[PDB]
Amino acid sequence: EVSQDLFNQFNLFAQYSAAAYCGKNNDAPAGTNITCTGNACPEVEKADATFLYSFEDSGVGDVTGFLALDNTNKLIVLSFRGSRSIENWIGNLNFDLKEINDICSGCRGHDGFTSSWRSVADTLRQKVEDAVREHPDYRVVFTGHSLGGALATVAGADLRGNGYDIDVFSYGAPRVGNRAFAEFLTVQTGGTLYRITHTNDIVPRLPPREFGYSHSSPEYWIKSGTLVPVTRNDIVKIEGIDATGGNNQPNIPDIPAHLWYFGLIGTCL
Repeated sequence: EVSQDLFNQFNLFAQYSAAAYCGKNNDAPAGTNITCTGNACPEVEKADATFLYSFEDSGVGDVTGFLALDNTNKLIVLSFRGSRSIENWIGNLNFDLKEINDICSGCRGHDGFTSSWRSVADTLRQKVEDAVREHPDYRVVFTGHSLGGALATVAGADLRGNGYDIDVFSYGAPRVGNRAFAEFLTVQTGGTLYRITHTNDIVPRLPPREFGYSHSSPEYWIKSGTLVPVTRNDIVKIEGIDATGGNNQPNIPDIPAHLWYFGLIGTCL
């Protein structure tokens, strides 16, 4: 119930996200070819994708990932890694709803993710912006899996409106704030958020609704299973803030489900 091109972007940004976990990708010098062990990102490799800036342990609660240049596809890709360190895992646990009026009046977000981002904003924005300047025809995309998708979503909400569009693609990403931010995230202009979920994966269900959190709309729910290659028919676009017809359901949740977004993700060494 999605087109072939959309599907193909979903898989491309999923492989970009997967590539934020391979250790070598977080301390590579600028200009080098992004590569991944275990066939974690063939399209990424296929595109001739170089690093603009590779980073490890940035700001607060460990910001890890990279900023890449993709000439084949005309992209300036900023990718955040999900949870891997003690700090990362612990940053998840700072779940109080902080006010973030600077992004949107009345909206509130996870204290640890609102924080990490804030910790690295200025530098990463700078760098996003010098590439933007140098290649004005390239499409800016922010992405990430798990915590890395929450980093992506917040940074997108923050940096839009600075003169170029920012698309965001998050995979199995946690809820990031309250109903007012979820609302902001659904209608914001200057980029589209594509929030992809996998079957009953547990992570997009946390923190729970009992905690005051909500999800932006819409949701791209992949329904095929763990280790089963996905197809364009496998994805259904579920409409509505806090819909219950996708991953936000009252059933038993699943962990492995998180590691399979079109291919293995979160497993790169």
